[PDB]
Amino acid sequence: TGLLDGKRILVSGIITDSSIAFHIARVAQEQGAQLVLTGFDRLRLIQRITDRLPAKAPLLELDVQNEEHLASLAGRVTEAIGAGNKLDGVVHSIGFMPQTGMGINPFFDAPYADVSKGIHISAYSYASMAKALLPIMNPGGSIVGMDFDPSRAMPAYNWMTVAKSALESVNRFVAREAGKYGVRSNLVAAGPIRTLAMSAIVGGALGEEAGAQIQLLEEGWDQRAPIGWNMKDATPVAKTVCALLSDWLPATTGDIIYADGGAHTQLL
Repeated sequence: TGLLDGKRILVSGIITDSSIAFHIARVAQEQGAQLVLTGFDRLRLIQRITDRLPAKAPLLELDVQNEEHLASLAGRVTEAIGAGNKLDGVVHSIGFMPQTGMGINPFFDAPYADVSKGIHISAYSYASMAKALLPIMNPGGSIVGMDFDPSRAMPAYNWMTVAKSALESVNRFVAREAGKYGVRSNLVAAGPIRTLAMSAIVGGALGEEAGAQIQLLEEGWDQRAPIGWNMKDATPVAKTVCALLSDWLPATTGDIIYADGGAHTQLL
């Protein structure tokens, strides 16, 4: 039976059925986890999407930029899972960068307000979610966030790369706080995944140069990866998250696990 059996896990970041978060939730549920889901803004759409998951699960609202949503999140979760119960797991699968700081726009022409909003949502929110939810987490529990390796610069990704560099630093401090509760904190640095958003870029929505750049990155990724890399398949990364959520990596924290086919270990 299941890898996450009898675990209570909060999963953020579902927006479509091609969301990495969607697959994380699916696999987790397939593995016996009992879930609490969170969503931003488009709650009617999200509710419809999440009905396509294997099992029923409460959907709660969370705009990570809303100080009231965060302050109330713990109480609202406890209500959904029942009093006298706590969370074993939390999944941060949230990211955003205005098109001004990421894509076709030059690196220098991103105005700070846009940059700041992206860091807020993509990095700081990892800390604020942890603050909100640690008091209602069990020992042995696990917090997991989604990363994209920012240790080297690349075209297009631009300020989102900077946000991921920030998020990695954030995760190391959150581990310090999380350790006090017997709770681990880690990032999964995933390889490129064809989300709906990504698929549109590949199809030319951000121009032919941008479409060409993403296509070079993907082809080179699969080449470099010793076991290959399938941009269309989010399942291997979801399993990696489930692994970190499980009891089978109990000594790992403040750390980054790479679900990228080994590509980052190879120059070419």
